Amino acid sequence: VVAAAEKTGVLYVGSKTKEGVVHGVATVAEKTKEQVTNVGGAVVTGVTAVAQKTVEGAGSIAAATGFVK
Amino acid sequence: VVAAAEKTGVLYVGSKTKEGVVHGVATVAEKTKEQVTNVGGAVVTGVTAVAQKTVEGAGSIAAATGFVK
Amino acid sequence: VVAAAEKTGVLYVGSKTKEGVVHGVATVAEKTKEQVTNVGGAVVTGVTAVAQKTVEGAGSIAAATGFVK
Amino acid sequence: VVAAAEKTGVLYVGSKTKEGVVHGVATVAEKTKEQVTNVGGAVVTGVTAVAQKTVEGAGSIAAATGFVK
Amino acid sequence: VVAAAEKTGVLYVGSKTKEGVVHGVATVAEKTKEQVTNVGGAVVTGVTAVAQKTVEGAGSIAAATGFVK
Amino acid sequence: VVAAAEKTGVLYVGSKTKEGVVHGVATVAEKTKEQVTNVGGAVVTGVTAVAQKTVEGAGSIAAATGFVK
Amino acid sequence: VVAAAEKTGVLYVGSKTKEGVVHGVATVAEKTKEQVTNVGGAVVTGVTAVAQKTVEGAGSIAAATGFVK
Amino acid sequence: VVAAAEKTGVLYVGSKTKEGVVHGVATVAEKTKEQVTNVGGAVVTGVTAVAQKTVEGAGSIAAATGFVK
Amino acid sequence: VVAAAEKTGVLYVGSKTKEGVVHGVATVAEKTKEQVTNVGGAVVTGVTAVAQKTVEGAGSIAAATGFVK
Amino acid sequence: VVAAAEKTGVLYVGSKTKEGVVHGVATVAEKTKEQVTNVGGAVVTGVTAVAQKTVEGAGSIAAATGFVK
Amino acid sequence: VVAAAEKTGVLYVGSKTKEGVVHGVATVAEKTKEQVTNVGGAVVTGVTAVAQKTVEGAGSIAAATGFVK
Amino acid sequence: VVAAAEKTGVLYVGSKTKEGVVHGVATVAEKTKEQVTNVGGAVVTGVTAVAQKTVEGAGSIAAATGFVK
Ligand SMILES: Cc1ccc(OCC(=O)Nc2cc(-c3ccc(F)cc3)no2)cc1C
Ligand SMILES: Cc1ccc(OCC(=O)Nc2cc(-c3ccc(F)cc3)no2)cc1C
Ligand SMILES: Cc1ccc(OCC(=O)Nc2cc(-c3ccc(F)cc3)no2)cc1C
Ligand SMILES: Cc1ccc(OCC(=O)Nc2cc(-c3ccc(F)cc3)no2)cc1C
Ligand SMILES: Cc1ccc(OCC(=O)Nc2cc(-c3ccc(F)cc3)no2)cc1C
Ligand SMILES: Cc1ccc(OCC(=O)Nc2cc(-c3ccc(F)cc3)no2)cc1C
Ligand SMILES: Cc1ccc(OCC(=O)Nc2cc(-c3ccc(F)cc3)no2)cc1C
Ligand SMILES: Cc1ccc(OCC(=O)Nc2cc(-c3ccc(F)cc3)no2)cc1C
Ligand SMILES: Cc1ccc(OCC(=O)Nc2cc(-c3ccc(F)cc3)no2)cc1C
Ligand SMILES: Cc1ccc(OCC(=O)Nc2cc(-c3ccc(F)cc3)no2)cc1C
Ligand SMILES: Cc1ccc(OCC(=O)Nc2cc(-c3ccc(F)cc3)no2)cc1C
Ligand SMILES: Cc1ccc(OCC(=O)Nc2cc(-c3ccc(F)cc3)no2)cc1C
Repeated sequence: VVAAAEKTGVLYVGSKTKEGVVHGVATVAEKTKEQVTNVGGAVVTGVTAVAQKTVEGAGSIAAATGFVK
Repeated sequence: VVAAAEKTGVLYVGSKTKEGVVHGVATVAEKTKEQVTNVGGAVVTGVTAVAQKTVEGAGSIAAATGFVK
Repeated sequence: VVAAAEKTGVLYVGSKTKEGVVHGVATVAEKTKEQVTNVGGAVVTGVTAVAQKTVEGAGSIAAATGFVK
Repeated sequence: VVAAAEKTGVLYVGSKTKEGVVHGVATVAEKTKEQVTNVGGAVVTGVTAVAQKTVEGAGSIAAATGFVK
Repeated sequence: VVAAAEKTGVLYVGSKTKEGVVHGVATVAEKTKEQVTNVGGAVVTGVTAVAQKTVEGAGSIAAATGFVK
Repeated sequence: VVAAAEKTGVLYVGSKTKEGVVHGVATVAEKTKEQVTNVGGAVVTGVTAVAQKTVEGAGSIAAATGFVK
Repeated sequence: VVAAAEKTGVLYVGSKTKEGVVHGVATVAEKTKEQVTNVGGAVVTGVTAVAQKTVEGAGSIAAATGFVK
Repeated sequence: VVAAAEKTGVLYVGSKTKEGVVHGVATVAEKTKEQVTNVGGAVVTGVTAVAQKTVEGAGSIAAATGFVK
Repeated sequence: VVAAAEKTGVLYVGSKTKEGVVHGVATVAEKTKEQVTNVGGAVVTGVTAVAQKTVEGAGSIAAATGFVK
Repeated sequence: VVAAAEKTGVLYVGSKTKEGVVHGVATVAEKTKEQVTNVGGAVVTGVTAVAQKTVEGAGSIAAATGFVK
Repeated sequence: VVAAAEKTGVLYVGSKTKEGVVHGVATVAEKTKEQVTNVGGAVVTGVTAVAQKTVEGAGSIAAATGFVK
Repeated sequence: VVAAAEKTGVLYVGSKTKEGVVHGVATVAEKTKEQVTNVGGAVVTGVTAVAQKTVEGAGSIAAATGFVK
């Protein structure tokens, strides 16, 4: 991601890059009711506006896994 | 992703790139009712506006897995 | 991510980069009711506006895992 | 991430970079009711506006894990 | 992250970098009610506007872990 | 993170860097009620505007761990 | 609009009424361009989510009238 | 709008009424461009989430009127 | 708007009323550009989340009127 | 707006009333640009979260009027 | 607005009333640019979170009027 | 606005009233730029969190008026 310019008037040079970006989010909630009952497991809920960038690794978002033996 | 320009008037050079981007989201909820009952498992719910970029890895979003033996 | 310019008028050179960024978020909640009952497990909820960048590692967001033996 | 310029008029050279950044967040809550009952487990809730950058390590945000034997 | 300039008019050279930064956050709460009952476990809640940068280590934010044997 | 300049008019050279910074936070609370009852465990709550940078070590923010045997 | 109940089990009596109410509206706009040129007249535009109740009077919403002589 | 109850079990009596109410509105705008040129007239624009109740009077919302002679 | 109750178990009596109320509004704007040029007239713009109740009078919201002679 | 109760168990009597009330509003703005040029007129803009109750009078919100002769 | 109660158990009697009230408002602004040029007129802008109650009088909020002769 | 109670257990009698009240406001601003140029007129800007109650009089908030002859 480089940007070079030479001159020998308006000159514009740009190089933009986005990875894993969340923006411009508007949320309205009213009288939302939730009830979770877990017995020896895994429950994931209520995930909003989450951004993640992972390099040379495993990336999990809102991941629920049962018991491992 | 490069951008070069030479001059010897308006000159514009650009190079944009997006990967895993969420934007411009509007959500309205009213009187939403939920009920989760889990016994030794995995439950995933309520995932909204999630962006992820993964390199050299396994990326999981809202992934639920049972017990592993 | 470099930016070079030479001159021998307005000259602009830029190089922007974003990874794992959340912005421009507006949230309104009213009378939200929640109830969590966990017995020997894992529960994750209420995750909002979370950004993470991980290099040479495993990145987990809102990840719930059962008991490991 | 470098920035070089030579001159021999307005000249601008820039090189910006963001990783794991949260900004521009407005949150309003009214009469929110919560109730958590945990017996030998792990519960995570109420995570908002969290940014993290990890190098050569495992980064977890709002991660709940059951008992490990 | 370097910045060099040579001259032989306005000349600007900059090199900015951000990692794990939270800013521009406004939060309003009214009559929020919470109740936590824990018996031999781990509960995490009420995390807001948290930034962390970790090098050569494992970084955990709002992480709850059960008993380890 | 260096910054060099040579001259032989306004010349500006800068090199800024931020890691783990929280700023521009405004919080208003009214009649918030909390109640925590813990019996041999760990409870973490009410964490706001926390920044940490760790080098060659494990950094935990708002981390609750059960009893270790 | 009355509600009466007598008792000598769950008993519910209600009487709800709505007049001129707008709710549950989500709007997303992107790159909208407008241009208005008025010379001695009246122009009305961009009216959204407007509610009005008028008693013993004339109610006008987004009403444009030319010059009156 | 009255509510009466007599007792000699759960008993509920209610009487709700709404007039001119706007709620549950989420709006997202991006790069909206506007341009207004008025010469001796009236221009109205950008009206959103407006509620009004008028008794014994004339109620106007986003009303533009030309010159009156 | 009255509420009476007599007793000789849970008894609830209520009487609620709303007039001209705006609530639960979330707005996100990004790079909005505006330009107004007025010469001897009236321009109204950028009206959001406005509530008004008027008794025995004329109520105007975002009303633009030309010159009156 | 009265509330009476007699007793000879939980008894609740209430009488609530709202007129011209704005609440639960979250607004986020980024890089908004405005430009107003007025020559002998009236310009109104940038009105947000305004509530007014008027009795025996004329109530105007964000009202622009030209010159009166 | 009265409240009476007689007794001869929990008894609750209340009578609440609101007129012209603004609350629960969170606003975030970033890099907003404005420019006003007025020549013998009236300009009003930047009005936020304003409440007014007027009895036996004319109440104006963010009202701009041209020259009166 | 009266409150009476007689007794011959918890008894509660209340009578609350609000007029022109602003509360629970959180505002964050960053790099806001303004520029006002006025020549024989009136400019009003930057009004926030203003409450006023007027009896037997005309109440104006953020009102700009041109020259009066
Ligand atoms: C998340 C994100 C991604 C990409 C972004 O990039 C948008 C952008 O660069 N917009 C632009 C350019 C100009 C302009 C004005 C005058 C000129 F002479 C030349 C250019 N004005 O706005 C931004 C964000 C915030
Ligand atoms: C996420 C994302 C992706 C791509 C984006 O790119 C849009 C863009 O660049 N739009 C533009 C260009 C001009 C312009 C017009 C005439 C000129 F002379 C100079 C500039 N105005 O707006 C943005 C985002 C935010
Ligand atoms: C998160 C993020 C990503 C990208 C961003 O980049 C946007 C940007 O650079 N916008 C711009 C350029 C000009 C301009 C116009 C004419 C000139 F002559 C000189 C400069 N005005 O605004 C910002 C953010 C905050
Ligand atoms: C988090 C974050 C990311 C990126 C950011 O970058 C935005 C930026 O640099 N905006 C800009 C440029 C100019 C300008 C004016 C006159 C000139 F001649 C040349 C440039 N004005 O605003 C900021 C933040 C806060
Ligand atoms: C967190 C963060 C990240 C990046 C930031 O960078 C923004 C910035 O540099 N903005 C700018 C440039 C000028 C300017 C215009 C014309 C000139 F001739 C000289 C300077 N004015 O504002 C800031 C923060 C606070
Ligand atoms: C704008 C508007 C109009 C009408 C509305 O009225 C809906 C409503 O009253 N829903 C309801 C009743 C019950 C219930 C639960 C248990 C019981 F024993 C008896 C009743 N639960 O939700 C609301 C709005 C917000
Ligand atoms: C997600 C995404 C993908 C692609 C996008 O690209 C759209 C775009 O670039 N639109 C444009 C160009 C111009 C223009 C004006 C004057 C000129 F002289 C030359 C060009 N105006 O708007 C944006 C997004 C946000
Ligand atoms: C604007 C507006 C209009 C009408 C509204 O009325 C809704 C309402 O009253 N809902 C309700 C009733 C019960 C309940 C259930 C069982 C019981 F035993 C006792 C009470 N739970 O929620 C609200 C608004 C905010
Ligand atoms: C703007 C506005 C309008 C109307 C509103 O009215 C809603 C309301 O009253 N909800 C309710 C009732 C009960 C309940 C619980 C236990 C019981 F035994 C009996 C009743 N819980 O919530 C509120 C607002 C904020
Ligand atoms: C603006 C506004 C309007 C109306 C409002 O009224 C809401 C309300 O009264 N809610 C409620 C009742 C109970 C309750 C439940 C069981 C009991 F036994 C006793 C009381 N809990 O919450 C509030 C506002 C802030
Ligand atoms: C602006 C505004 C308007 C109205 C408001 O009124 C709300 C209210 O009164 N809420 C309530 C009642 C009880 C309760 C608890 C135990 C009991 F036995 C009986 C009642 N707890 O909270 C407040 C504001 C701040
Ligand atoms: C601005 C404003 C308006 C109205 C307000 O009124 C709220 C209120 O009165 N709340 C309440 C009642 C009880 C309670 C519960 C059980 C008991 F036995 C005795 C008292 N706890 O909180 C406040 C403000 C600050």
